[PDB]
Amino acid sequence: GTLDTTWKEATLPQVKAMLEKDTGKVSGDTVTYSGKTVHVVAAAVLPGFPFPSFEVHDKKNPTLEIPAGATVDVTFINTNKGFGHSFDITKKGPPYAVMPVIDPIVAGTGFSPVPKDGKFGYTDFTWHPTAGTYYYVCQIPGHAATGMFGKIVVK
Ligand SMILES: [Cu+2]
Repeated sequence: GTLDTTWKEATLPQVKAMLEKDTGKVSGDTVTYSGKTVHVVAAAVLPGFPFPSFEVHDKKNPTLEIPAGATVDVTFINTNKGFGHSFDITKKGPPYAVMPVIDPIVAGTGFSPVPKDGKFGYTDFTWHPTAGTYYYVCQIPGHAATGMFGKIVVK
């Protein structure tokens, strides 16, 4: 309501499914979406992946290139058994603040759920971007500054 609260939970095989069903090509080090369905399948510190960075299927937030004319659909799989990680899209840019300064959020998620065994907290939220550059951050203290952010180049 405040932010996008489209919270759900699947299970492990759906994570595998979603990871396949992603339009994010590997621009060498960076990730680059393509097609009008910019289906951003992302995850946050799943038990095995170390802190503090956000996972983006093939990589861990190098940076995201986006085709401006497309519809963005952020599919989180935040299943960090501790922190209700958020995905909050705005500007700010690096360095991100240690204190979670909630600068005017465009699209964002007000802290997605914290599952138990087997189940996988996901959140499908939609966004229509504008050309140039934005950044997304997890507005939990330290998290953004320490690593879980992503530069969104919309061109
Ligand atoms: Cu976080």
